[PDB]
Amino acid sequence: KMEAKIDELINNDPVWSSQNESLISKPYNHILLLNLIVQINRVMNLPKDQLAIVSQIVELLHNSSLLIDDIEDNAPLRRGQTTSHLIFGVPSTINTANYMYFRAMQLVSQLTTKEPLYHNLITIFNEELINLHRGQGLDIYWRDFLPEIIPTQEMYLNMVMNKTGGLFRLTLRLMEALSPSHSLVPFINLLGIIYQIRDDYLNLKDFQAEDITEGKLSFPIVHALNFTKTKGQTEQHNEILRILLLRTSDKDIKLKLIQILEFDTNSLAYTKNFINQLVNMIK
Amino acid sequence: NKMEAKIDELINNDPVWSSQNESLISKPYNHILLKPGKNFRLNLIVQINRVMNLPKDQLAIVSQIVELLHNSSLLIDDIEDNAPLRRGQTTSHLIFGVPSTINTANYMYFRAMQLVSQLTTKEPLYHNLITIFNEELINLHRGQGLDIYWRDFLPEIIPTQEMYLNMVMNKTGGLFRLTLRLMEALSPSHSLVPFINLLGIIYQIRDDYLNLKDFQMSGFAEDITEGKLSFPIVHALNFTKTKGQTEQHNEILRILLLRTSDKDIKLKLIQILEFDTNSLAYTKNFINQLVNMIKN
Ligand SMILES: O=P(O)(O)C(O)(Cn1ccnc1)P(=O)(O)O
Ligand SMILES: O=P(O)(O)C(O)(Cn1ccnc1)P(=O)(O)O
Ligand SMILES: [Mg+2]
Ligand SMILES: [Mg+2]
Ligand SMILES: [Mg+2]
Ligand SMILES: [Mg+2]
Repeated sequence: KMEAKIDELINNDPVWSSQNESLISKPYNHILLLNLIVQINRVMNLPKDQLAIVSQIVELLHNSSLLIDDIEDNAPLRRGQTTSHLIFGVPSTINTANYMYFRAMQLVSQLTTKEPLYHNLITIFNEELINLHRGQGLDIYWRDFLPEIIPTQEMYLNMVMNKTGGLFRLTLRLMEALSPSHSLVPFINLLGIIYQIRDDYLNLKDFQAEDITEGKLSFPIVHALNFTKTKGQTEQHNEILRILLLRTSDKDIKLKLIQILEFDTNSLAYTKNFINQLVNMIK
Repeated sequence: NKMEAKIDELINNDPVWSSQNESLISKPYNHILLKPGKNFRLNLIVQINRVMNLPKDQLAIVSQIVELLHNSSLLIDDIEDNAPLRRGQTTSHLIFGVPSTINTANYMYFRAMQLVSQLTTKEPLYHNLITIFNEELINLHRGQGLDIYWRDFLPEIIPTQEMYLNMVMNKTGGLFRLTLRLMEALSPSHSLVPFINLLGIIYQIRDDYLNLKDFQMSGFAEDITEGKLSFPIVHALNFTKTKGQTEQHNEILRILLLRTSDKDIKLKLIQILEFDTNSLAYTKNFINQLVNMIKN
């Protein structure tokens, strides 16, 4: 009888239920608690149904990438709410995030069955996910190996072209390949750089600032470090490095670094200016 | 304008990635490569090839893909299981940190995916190979998802033997089937899926079993420390509940939830499976029976 039961088991597809699906989706639904795509669809005109799938794909990749990003950055909050890994644990959250990457991958074959186009859609998805990981890997490396390597502005920019530019290009490239109708890739790349630098800027600017606790080589920090190095302001250079290495939650210490950035290096205004220029390129 | 020029060149080009960059983020992965065991996984592919007859060329790429997926899944598994050691060596995440290890492992899943397109230039076939790849990685994550949920939310769910077996069909069967199905799909030459599923089940129950048996004889019985609903444990929990051994049932749950490294506590739990629930003999026997299904 044992053999009978085993025989039936190995000759069938693996058993997966609706209820199993729900257990596994808990970390993902918790982060659940588009107009950019619509707007762009005015140039691409994908039929509405197709656009729904592309959109579903983008939401999966995007949400899964944040679930893992929060474990990677040891983030306690996301949009004011407790992060999924603190509620469901790191194990379930990694696994669920990764599962949705592959679920997102499956939705791609439902965008088209035309064999030439399908290969292209998979190559786009694969290439940009590879880029998201390269950029994320460099961002993480710099932070965790600090002070081994202090990136320059140019190195930061290439990291961003991958870490943030990847999913922006993934959405845009899929729509341009599926479009019935110049590439807007350069534009979406620029959008990605502005979005990231503004993310870094705002994180400090609104502190009145988790990036400090995280110890990330943000755009303002990269400017401050290279400015102090260039001016041979040894003590200020080292004090910035010392605070980031503290992985501190102390607001008084966070404010202290913000002041080095405000008063010694003027990195905030410098970053403010940089963003305004990127934005002007478009205007 | 010099800035706008530089910005213009940046956004009108592919992103810049260097081999130095590539090396720097491959650290967690390169570390697990030192662990031995490759030859055997290769032997499996070779033996299977005697039936499939893939040219050596293609078989080589099938193997690179399987190795990348296997090592990447073990990097993540050790983070998930809080494992200190893998093949007598310190785990990548304890050395390079969880963030780099997760990112690197996931990066390697996408590099493996990329290799699939080196298996053929024919669009129909390519589409089936990518679907197999996609389906079985979805299966790997479904299985891991349950093993991990049962363990971390214990005692919310006490799996039965049947549930354990369905989770293993996904958790381990997934990569066994991935390898075989890519090969069957590539073969110029009945499906071996049922066989490879049995192989995976024997593989997993034996891994669960040896983990306790080696410690009871000499191993670390790290599955007790991890809290894993192993095959022996699932049997003991269901046996105790059925036989009315309330205290034993509860003590088994309590020891799993301590996440303990104390050797005597681990040995007390193993001797409970030995003498009180007889879960060890039951497992040895269950294994032997599955092995006879093949030998006979
Ligand atoms: O600062 P990060 O790069 O981690 C972030 O922008 C996420 N992210 C990840 C990749 N690109 C951006 P978030 O501030 O949302 O935590
Ligand atoms: O016990 P696990 O399932 O975690 C294991 O077998 C790995 N694994 C992961 C998925 N299937 C098997 P290992 O004992 O090598 O840690
Ligand atoms: Mg973050
Ligand atoms: Mg991050
Ligand atoms: Mg493990
Ligand atoms: Mg495991």
